[PDB]
Amino acid sequence: QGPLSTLIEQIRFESEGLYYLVKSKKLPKDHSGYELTTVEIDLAPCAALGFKQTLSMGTKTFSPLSWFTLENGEVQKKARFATRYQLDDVGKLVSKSIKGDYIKKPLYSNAKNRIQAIDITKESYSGFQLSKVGILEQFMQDLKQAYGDSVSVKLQRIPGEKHRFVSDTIVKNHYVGLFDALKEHRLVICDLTENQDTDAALTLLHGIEHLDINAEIAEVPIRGALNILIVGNKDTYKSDEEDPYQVYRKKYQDTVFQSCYPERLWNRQGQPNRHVVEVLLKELLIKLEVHTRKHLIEYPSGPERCVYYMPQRPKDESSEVRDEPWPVYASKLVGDEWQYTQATQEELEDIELDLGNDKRHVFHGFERSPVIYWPETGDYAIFIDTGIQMLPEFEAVAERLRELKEGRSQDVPIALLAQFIEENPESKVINKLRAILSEWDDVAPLPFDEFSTIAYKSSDEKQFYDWLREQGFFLKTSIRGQSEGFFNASLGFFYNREQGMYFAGGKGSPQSKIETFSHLYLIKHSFDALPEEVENLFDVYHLRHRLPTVTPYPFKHLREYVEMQRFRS
DNA sequence: GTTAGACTTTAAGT
DNA sequence: ACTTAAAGTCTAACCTATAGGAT
DNA sequence: ATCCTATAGGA
Ligand SMILES: [Mg+2]
Repeated sequence: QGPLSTLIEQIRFESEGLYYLVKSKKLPKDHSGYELTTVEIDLAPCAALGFKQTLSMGTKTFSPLSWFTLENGEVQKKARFATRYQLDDVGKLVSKSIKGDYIKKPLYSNAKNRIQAIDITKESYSGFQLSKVGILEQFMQDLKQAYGDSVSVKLQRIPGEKHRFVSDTIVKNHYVGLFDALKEHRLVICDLTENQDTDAALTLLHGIEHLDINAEIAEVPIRGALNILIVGNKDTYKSDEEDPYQVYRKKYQDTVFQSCYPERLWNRQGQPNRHVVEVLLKELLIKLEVHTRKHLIEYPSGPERCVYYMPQRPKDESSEVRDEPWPVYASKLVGDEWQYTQATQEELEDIELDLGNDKRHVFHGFERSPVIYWPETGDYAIFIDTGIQMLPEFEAVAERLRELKEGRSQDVPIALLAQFIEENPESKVINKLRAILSEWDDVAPLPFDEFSTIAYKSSDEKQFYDWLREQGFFLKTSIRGQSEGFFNASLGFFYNREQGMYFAGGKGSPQSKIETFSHLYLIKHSFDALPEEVENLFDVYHLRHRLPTVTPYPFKHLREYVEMQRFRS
């Protein structure tokens, strides 16, 4: 049919939401109890697809409230009621207490513990069973063991037509072209913080230099050139006249600006973080494309006669649910350039009727969605995140992994290794077998760990592991194969122009440790036949960094236009 | 004010 | 007491070995 | 025969 998705075809802490204890951490000194990190499996309504049910996987930390207990024995007022859940011994079959001090809040104010989605790192079923896909696999198998096929949940696959994969070579070429485009423009870094003792400017310059891009450090920001400012945190300053950010950015209006904190330029291990450099550079490129109203790299072709509208949220107060008409900014492709203007009241009066039923994605609220419109016929196109998560085919991956664990449970006899050495004298795997047999002793068999010097890469190694498999010793196998395709719906650009629906994801090969699910996007329309060039609007690989994108390319350009207006009007 | 996208905790609406 | 949207946190943004097809 | 370029399994 196509890729898998959380949309539903047919319909353990024991409450609303099925918690699966994943991780436990011990508290610091002078405290008792364990912090819990948990995964929730729940069935929820859909906002974007006709109230058809959806699956939801979500981290729900549980902490002890003895952490919050004061020195005098009193307990802090932060949510001191109505939340009582605790664990017993095993991660399932637990209990609570209506006056229990073990709550759903984290250890701190708004700390967000997070859990991986898929883990097949050493293709270990134990590491797999501690990720969201693994928890969902456990959920399905527990439901199956509990009820037979009487109670079953069937994720609705997506009708798939145009599944445009992307390789690491294509994205690598896209970014070498991108940074080649940046080579034409002057780039400046300036550190403006108080008592510049952190030397973050040197680290950022050295990070840029390894992408072969020239940058020069100066004392103060320079007009005309692309600027990077290391300024302190936003809340460090109290007055907007003394904050270097936005005084240097309202002093100069027609100048491209990117700014950074010091702390962001280093990782946990102390080496430079080289991703920050790339994101800064490509974001400056996008802002420059916005600012000169052209394209510095070849974007695809947009649909003809289309217009892209996008609101912006004021810096004002309640109007309770932003009911007051926001400014709305429009973008059009005209010849060799783009036009960005503000949408007048007459245009939006026409639009709110021509868009009609689907007006309320552009108006009435926060997060007002950009929408394409067509002057010629009043047909339009809306791109909305549906809340649907799309999953790699978990049941097959777990079916493979359980058999891998069963195979590695046995120890290979010396007799089989001797037979394999005798019967295949020209294979390259023999030398490692002879060495590991000489290191071993002829009485006891070899466990799997001493095979760790032998990998499932070469063709003779593949033959060796298949030959071990025919004897019942299923040591290693193939899981992330493109030809066999279990880890799709997490890879590459997808497209269904009959229904506009799409998603993005990883590039090239799946990773053993992937921790986010892609989201399916819906293009609501009044069309009978959607324009073909809606394919082209987001076959671009640098909005999301080094990845396929879920939002059309003119929308980000319009948004970086809008954000550039805070210091002009 | 690394960013987009996904994601989780908190706060406002009911 | 429950709901849902708004506010805010946070992690990846791969890497290298092997076979195969082309020249 | 040899060098590049997909395939995907380890760090
Ligand atoms: Mg920004």
